[PDB]
Amino acid sequence: PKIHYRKDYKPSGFIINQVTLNINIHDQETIVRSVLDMDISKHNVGEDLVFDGVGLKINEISINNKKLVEGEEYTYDNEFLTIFSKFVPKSKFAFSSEVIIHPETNYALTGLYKSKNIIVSQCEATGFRRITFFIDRPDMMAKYDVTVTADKEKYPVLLSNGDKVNEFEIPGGRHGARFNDPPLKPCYLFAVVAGDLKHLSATYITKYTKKKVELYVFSEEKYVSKLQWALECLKKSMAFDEDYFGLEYDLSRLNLVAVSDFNVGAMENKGLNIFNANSLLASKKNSIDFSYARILTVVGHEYFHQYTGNRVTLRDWFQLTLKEGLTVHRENLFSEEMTKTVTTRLSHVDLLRSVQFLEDSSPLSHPIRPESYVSMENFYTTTVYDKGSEVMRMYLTILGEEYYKKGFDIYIKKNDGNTATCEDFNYAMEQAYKMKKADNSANLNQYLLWFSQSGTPHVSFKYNYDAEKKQYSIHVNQYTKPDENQKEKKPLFIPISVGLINPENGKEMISQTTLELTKESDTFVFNNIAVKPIPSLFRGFSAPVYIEDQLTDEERILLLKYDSDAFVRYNSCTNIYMKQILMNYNEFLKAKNEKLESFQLTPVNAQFIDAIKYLLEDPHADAGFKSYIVSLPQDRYIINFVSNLDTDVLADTKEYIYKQIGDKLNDVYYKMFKSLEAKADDLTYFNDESHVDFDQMNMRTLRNTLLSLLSKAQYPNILNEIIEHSKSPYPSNWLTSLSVSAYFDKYFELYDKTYKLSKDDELLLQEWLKTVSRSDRKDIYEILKKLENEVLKDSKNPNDIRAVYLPFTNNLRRFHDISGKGYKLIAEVITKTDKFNPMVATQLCEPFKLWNKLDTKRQELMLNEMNTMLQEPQISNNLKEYLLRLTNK
Ligand SMILES: CC(C)(C)C(=O)N[C@@H](C(=O)NO)c1ccc(-c2cc(F)c(F)c(F)c2)cc1
Ligand SMILES: [Mg+2]
Ligand SMILES: [Zn+2]
Repeated sequence: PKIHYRKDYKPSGFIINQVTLNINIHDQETIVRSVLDMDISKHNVGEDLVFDGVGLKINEISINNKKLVEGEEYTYDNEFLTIFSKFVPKSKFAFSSEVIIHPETNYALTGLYKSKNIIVSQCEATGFRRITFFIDRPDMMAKYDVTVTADKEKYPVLLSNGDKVNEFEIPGGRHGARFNDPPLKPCYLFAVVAGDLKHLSATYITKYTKKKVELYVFSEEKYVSKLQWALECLKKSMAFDEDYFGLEYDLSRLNLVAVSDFNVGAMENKGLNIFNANSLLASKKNSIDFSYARILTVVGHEYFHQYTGNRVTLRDWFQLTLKEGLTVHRENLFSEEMTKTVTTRLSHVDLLRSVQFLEDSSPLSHPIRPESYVSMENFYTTTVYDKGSEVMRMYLTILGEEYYKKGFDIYIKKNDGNTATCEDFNYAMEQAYKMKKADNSANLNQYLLWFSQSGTPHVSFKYNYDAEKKQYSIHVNQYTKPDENQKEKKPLFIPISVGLINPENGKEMISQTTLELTKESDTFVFNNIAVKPIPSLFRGFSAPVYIEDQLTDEERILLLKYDSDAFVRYNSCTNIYMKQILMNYNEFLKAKNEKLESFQLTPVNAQFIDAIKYLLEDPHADAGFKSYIVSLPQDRYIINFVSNLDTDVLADTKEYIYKQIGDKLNDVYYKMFKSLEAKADDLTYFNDESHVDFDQMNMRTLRNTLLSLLSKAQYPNILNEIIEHSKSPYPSNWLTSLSVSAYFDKYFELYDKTYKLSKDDELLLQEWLKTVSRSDRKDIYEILKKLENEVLKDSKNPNDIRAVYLPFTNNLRRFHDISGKGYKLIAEVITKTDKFNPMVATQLCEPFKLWNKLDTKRQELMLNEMNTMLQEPQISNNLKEYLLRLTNK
């Protein structure tokens, strides 16, 4: 198994200047003819000409129109085509080939494949070589001239990159289209689509040069009514890159296409963005609320790639975070501007500190720019993407908006049309840094450690206040735990956005201030501080770190009530919860270990419960923020703080804490649940797909969160509310009615009701599956078996498989059943899936990522299932590599 090392990058000895493709689609085969106009580079040392080509059936290959003979002049081993140097020309030459591929049986959804009745490609990262021979790496930039032919009745819509320059009829009911794309691109941005597509379209006029851009959004005919929000999001995206970054679109046309079968969310193929249907299609009748932010972010994300990925592209795959981290950052700026709700930023922090922190403390831990890889399909991680985004966002925190924009524009102007590396970006940011600090001596060399060093830093604090001197000190320390990537961790450049709150009146005591911590520790002193403050630390979550604020719960409560920063308020609440959770966990653990007949639990802080009531009852407070404060921290966030975590003991801890708070606040919950109804469920704009109200959706989030808390608690007659809720027109509401009914004898009645509502929309049925999957049911194993037999069957649709199984894996009490049966079940599904889609099989491994964090029995149970998977004769390269790394082999 070949391991690629970042330090080993060398340019190719060859050049590919022009690609000319003919893709002839038939029912039982697709014939691909390719002419590559090639040259010898300055790096050439007379080596063999080696192409990537995977699973290709050779009809013929030729050099300069002379047929090549297998054995004597070339060998093919189903992975590499080797042409021995003596037969390779020494100047400009043409290589051509004709191969047969089979998209119809291509269930791995990489290269060219059939999704329902759409033919579609996915070439990132190294899928182009599954379509035809190539030197399949992003620094091999070429021009593309692509002709697609197909049966006209089945595939009336033909798309590829660039301009459609010809359309023509073909004998036998076929029909062709030629696309010429003169600008250079890497092959992973190639795409082709064929199908009976229906569309919505609009014309966009760019801000500055007033270019007319045609916008098309496509789906299968059945779901053409679900395309409108995507189109609006695209317009929004274009406007944002114009307004914030001063960047306009450069092509005449942009196509977005939804397909039912897709490994991930979407792909940024130049002029032809291809989407998982669940990340493009929605309507208010047939989608839950979450779809609207999802489509906004994914449409935005692929649009922002047009600059950060497509126009400035990657030298090599080790630079992945340079396009992914930066594009997620651009997408997050966009989404925060469009939603105007503080929960948007909170939700990204929530995701980072739960999923990515777990990854960063697991045996899979890697820096955002790794030093090596075996499987590229395993490289697309929350670390590379979301920690990557936070590292890109820190530049903005450090520079401030004006100098950030200057630096970003330096980066684009300098590297537009070329490949780039993480260093090129840091260099651009550094120029701005020099300007901001006003001396050419300032530099960001230390900042590069954010790209190379793995692990989450820990930042802790001590405070001192001299009342007579009016002098306040914040002493700060940073620490990263050694891991397999660095024995010795170095101090990072950590920007700490801070405020100082006067606890007597809640006012700000200093102006906007960002502490630049560049050492292992430092002491920051503030003069003319009139009274002892409460520090508001890492406002906006200003660095991706473990914050150890060393504040009392009294101080945290004061911040939660009166601080100006949504993240610090939410974090203060989070920290109060975590202290409570750790304390009760240990009390429950000791009672278990010592087999106590009786014991005491520390109650939840009453002043904390009082503050929650206060915020909940404040008519001016944010609905989304409210739903965060009544929710305990995610299980995967909690596990970062506990060794040998016993999941049962944690389930008992959560239970006690929720019951403590509900025993005091349920009447408040109920009252709010009722009074929120009118605005939350307002139907005024239900038939206007262009009208999306994120505040109103947050109000429904709060109601559905409250209803969940009231149902678990068996609040008097809450079942009445549940039943009425099931009649709501909003799927967020009537699907919530299914999951909260788990605690009642009406569960299977709502099961059937909601199934009948969901079954005729592919995506809605997937949301139904998720709802069932995450239901808090004692008979959840029997229910999963029912889904398998009645609904899922032998679907190879990744959306179906992920919907049935992943939410169940977050069932703390049941997935982690001490028999190991949940581990057994998921491993069976992974092995089954790995036979046809190794990438999705590896995604289904996610629950095992925390295996060495659990109590020793469950470690052993998980490890056994992983070793059983590893011993499957037919295990994919993807899955083997992943489990080998995960189990420290
Ligand atoms: C949901 C997110 C936004 C994280 C997503 O869909 N990411 C894709 C992306 O960044 N789009 O711009 C994405 C796209 C392709 C791949 C990808 C990588 C491979 F190696 C494959 F084989 C493949 F099929 C897809 C992974 C993630
Ligand atoms: Mg289907
Ligand atoms: Zn991306």
